[PDB]
Amino acid sequence: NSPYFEKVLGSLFARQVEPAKDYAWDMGSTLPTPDDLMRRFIVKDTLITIFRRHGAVEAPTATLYPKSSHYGPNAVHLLDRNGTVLQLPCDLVMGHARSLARIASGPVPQRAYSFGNIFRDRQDGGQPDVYGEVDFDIVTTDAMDLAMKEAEVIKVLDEIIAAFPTTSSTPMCFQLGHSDLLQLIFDFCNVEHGARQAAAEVLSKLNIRNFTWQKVRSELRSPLVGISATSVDELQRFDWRDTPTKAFTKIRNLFEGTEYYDKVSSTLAHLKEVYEYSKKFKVNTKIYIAPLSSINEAFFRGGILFSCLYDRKVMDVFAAGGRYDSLIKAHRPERHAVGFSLNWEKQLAKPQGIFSAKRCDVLVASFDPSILRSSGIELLQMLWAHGISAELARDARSPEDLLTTYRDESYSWIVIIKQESQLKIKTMHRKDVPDADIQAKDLLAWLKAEI
Amino acid sequence: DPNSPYFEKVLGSLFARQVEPAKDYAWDMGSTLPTPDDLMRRFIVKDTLITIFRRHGAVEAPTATLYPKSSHYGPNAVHLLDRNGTVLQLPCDLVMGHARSLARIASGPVPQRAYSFGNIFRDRQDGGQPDVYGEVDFDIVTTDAMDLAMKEAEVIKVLDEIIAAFPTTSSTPMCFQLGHSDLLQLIFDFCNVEHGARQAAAEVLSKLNIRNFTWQKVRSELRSPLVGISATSVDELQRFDWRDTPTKAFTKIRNLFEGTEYYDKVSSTLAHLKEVYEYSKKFKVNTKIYIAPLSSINEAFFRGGILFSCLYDRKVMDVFAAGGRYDSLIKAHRPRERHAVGFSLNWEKQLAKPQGIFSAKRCDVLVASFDPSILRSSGIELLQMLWAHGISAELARDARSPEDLLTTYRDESYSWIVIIKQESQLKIKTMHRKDVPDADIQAKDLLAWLKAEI
Repeated sequence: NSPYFEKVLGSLFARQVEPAKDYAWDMGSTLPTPDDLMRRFIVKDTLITIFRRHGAVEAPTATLYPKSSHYGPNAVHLLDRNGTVLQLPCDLVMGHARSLARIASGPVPQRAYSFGNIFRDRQDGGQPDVYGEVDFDIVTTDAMDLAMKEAEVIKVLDEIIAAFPTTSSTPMCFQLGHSDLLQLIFDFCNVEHGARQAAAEVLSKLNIRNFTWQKVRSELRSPLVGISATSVDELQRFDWRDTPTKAFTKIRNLFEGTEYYDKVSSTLAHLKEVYEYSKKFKVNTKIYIAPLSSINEAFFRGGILFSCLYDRKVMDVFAAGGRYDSLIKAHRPERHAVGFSLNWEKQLAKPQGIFSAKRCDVLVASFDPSILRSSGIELLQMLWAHGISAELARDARSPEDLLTTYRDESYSWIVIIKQESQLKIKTMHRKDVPDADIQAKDLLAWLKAEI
Repeated sequence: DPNSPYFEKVLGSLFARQVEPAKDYAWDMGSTLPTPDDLMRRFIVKDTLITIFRRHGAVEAPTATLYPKSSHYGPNAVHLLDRNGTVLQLPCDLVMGHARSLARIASGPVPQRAYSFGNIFRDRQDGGQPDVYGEVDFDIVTTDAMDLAMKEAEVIKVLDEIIAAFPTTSSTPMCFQLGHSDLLQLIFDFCNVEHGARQAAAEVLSKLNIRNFTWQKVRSELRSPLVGISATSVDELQRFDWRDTPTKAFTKIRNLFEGTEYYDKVSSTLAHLKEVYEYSKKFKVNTKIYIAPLSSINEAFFRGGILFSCLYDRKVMDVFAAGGRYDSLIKAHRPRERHAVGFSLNWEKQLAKPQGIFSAKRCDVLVASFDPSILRSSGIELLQMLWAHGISAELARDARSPEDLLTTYRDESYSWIVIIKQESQLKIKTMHRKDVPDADIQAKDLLAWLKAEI
C-alpha cells in the first residue's frame, strides 16, 4: 500500500469499459422460460410451507464479503475502492457463519431458511454462472441437545422428500458420518495432515455417479493427494455403509485395541442419539452410517456430516449439510449451528400434482375490441378484488383464433364477453365440461360452484 | 494511456495480496441483524405483496447481481473491479439490470407480467460494507406496442391494490402524480432550458414539494452555476409548478402552450395521459390521480414515456413508489422489440418497519413439559404429529414450573402452549385470547381440539 498502489487504483476505477468486454459480459445469455418461473414459484412456495411449519422465518444472505482462503479459482473475486479483495458466495454457509461470528450480540432466530445465489467464475469475459441455493439452519447459544437439532434438520429434508413428485416415489437415503470419525479414521490409517483436505475432497465423490473405490484410490495415490498404498488400503476397510446398530458394531471392531477407541465411541454415541431422535421425529427415508462421509468436511470440523441421496443403482447427491460450529469459530476475531444446502431449482424445479397449479386461472376475452376494453376491464378488476387470478386477452376474431393464440397457456376457465352482459365460459382444466352462458352477475357464484 | 502496463501490474498484484486484517474487521464491525420480530414482519409483508401480484398472473423473475457500471449514477454507486479490470456495479435500482437484460439476452420468451425482489446498494467511505436496502419491482413487458396506456394503468392499479392491503397506507391519504417525459422536454423547449442542463434540471425537479423542498429551494439549485439555468427560464418553469385533476390539468396545459409551436406537439402526449386516466377508472383505482407536469423522477430512464409517483398526500409529502415506461432504457442498451413499464418500491422501509395481517404468529403451538425426559420423547412425537397436519409448532426448553416456562418465553407470542404431563394427558393454555381457561384433554384429541378452536 504505497502511494504507487493507491493512485493506480483510483485510476483503474475511472477507466472506460472496453466495448468488447461490455459485449462479452452477457453475449448469448438467456432467461429461464415462463413455465420455468412458474415451476420455480411452486417449488419455492412448497418449500416455504414446510419450513414455516417449524416456526422458521427467512433470514437475509450477505451479497459479498472479504475473500476466503478456502476457495480455489472458481470463486468470483472482486476489488473494491480500498483495494480489499472480496468474493461473491460459493455457498450460503460461509456468509452465514461469518454473520454469526461478527454481528454484534443480539437475538438471532433459532430456525431460519434463506434463498441466495452462488457463483462460479468464468474465464472468457462472460458474467459468472449463477445458481440458486436454499439453506435451512438451526442456530443455538448453548451445547444443549446438539443431536436433537441435527435430527430436526434431517426431518426437514425428509419432509421435502415427501412433498415433491421427483423424490417421493424414488428410492432415497441418508448417509450419516462425522468429522471426528473421519479424522480418527485418518489417524488410524496414518494419512499425513497436509494430505487430509484433498483426501476428504476425493472421498466426497465415493459411489457418486460411478466414482467407485477404484477411482478414489487412483486419485488418492496420484500427485493430487500423495497418500501411500498402505494408507489407501487401510481407508478401504471403511468403504461401506450400513444401518446404524450394525454400523456402530462394525466400526467399534475396526478400532478395537487402538488409542482411538474411546474417542470413536463418544462419536458413535452422538450419531446414535441423532438416530434415536430421527425415529421420534418419524423420519421415513432410510438412514445409513457411512464412516467416510466427507462432503465439505472442512466446514464441519468437529461436527456431524450428512448427505441425502438418490438411492438408485448409480447414486446422486440431492442435498448435504452438517454442524458448522467450527466455521463460526474460525471467523471469530458461543453460538452453534447445523443446516443443509440444496440446489432446489435443479433438483426440484427442472422437470394432479403440485405442478397442476395455474399461472392464471381466468383469461378474460371478447371478440368486440370495445367490449374487451370496457366490460373486460370491469370483470377483470372484479375478479382481482375477490382473490381470483385473471388476465385480459388480446384482440381476437373468433374462439377458434383465441384458442390458437393462447396455445401455450393453461387456464382454469376462459370467459368470453358479448353483448347484453352475457358471458360464455369454456372450462379448460377439464375436458368433459361443455360451454355455458351465464349472466355476468352470476360469475362469482358460478366459479365457487366449480371448486 | 489505458494501454498502460501499470494497469495489469497493479491488478495482478492487488488480487494477490491477502486481506489487511483491520480491513476485514471493518467490513462488518457492529453490523446488526434484524430482530426475529422484524423478520416475521418482513415475511408477512412479502407474502401479502406476492398475493397481490399472483392475482394478475405475474411470476417472479430473477435479477442481475452485478454488471458493467452505468454512467447514469453518482458516487453513491458501489463500484467493483473484476480480474480483467472491468468496472462493475452493484445495483442502485432494479430497472437498470432489467433493461440491460431485455436488450442483451435476445433469446426468446419473457413473462408478460413479472415481479422481482432484489437488493440495492449505497456505497460508504469508511471501509464498511455498503448499505443494502430491499426493493420490489412490478413490470409489464411486451413485444408489441399494443394497448400501451392500458398496461400503464395496470401498474398503477397494482400500486393501488398495495395501498389498500397495508395498514401503513390503507387509512392515510395517498395520491398518484402522473407526468410524461415528452411533456417535460416540451416544457424545457418552451422555457428555453439548454439541452446540456436538462438532465440536472430534472434531477432537481424530482425533489419538488417532497420533504419540504419547496420551489424557492428548487430555484436556488437551478440558478446555482453547477446547473446554470437563467433566471428568465426558471420563472417560466415556475408557470408549471402545479398539480390538478386530469381534465382541468389538460386544460391548463393547452392554455399555457396556446399559440406556440408546442400547442400541437403536446397534444398527442396529453391524449396518451388521458387514456391512462380513463383505464384507471375502469380498473377502479381509488387513490386520487393528479397530473403534475414537472414529474421527473428518473426521467433519464423514461425518455419518450410516462412517469408517475405515488405519494403520501399529507401536508409535507414523501415518495411511496415511482416508475415509468422505460422502452428507451432498453433501446439505450441495444449493442451498436421490447416495451416495458413498471414501478419500484422500497418495501421494507415503507411497509415492514412498524387482527390485521401482522397478527399471524411465527409459531402457533409451543410444546413443553416439566419432565425433561417427557419433553424429549412424547414431546418430539406430538411435534411431528402437528407438522404432519400443517400446524406450526416448536419444542420448548426445559422448565421446572409453568411460572418458569411462561416467563422464559416472555418475549415470544404463541397462539397455544401445550404442557405434556404423565400418561397421554395435555394441559393447554390458550394464548391468543385472555378469556379462555386452561383445559386438560387427551393427547389423542389434540387435533380435533385445535380444529374446533378456529
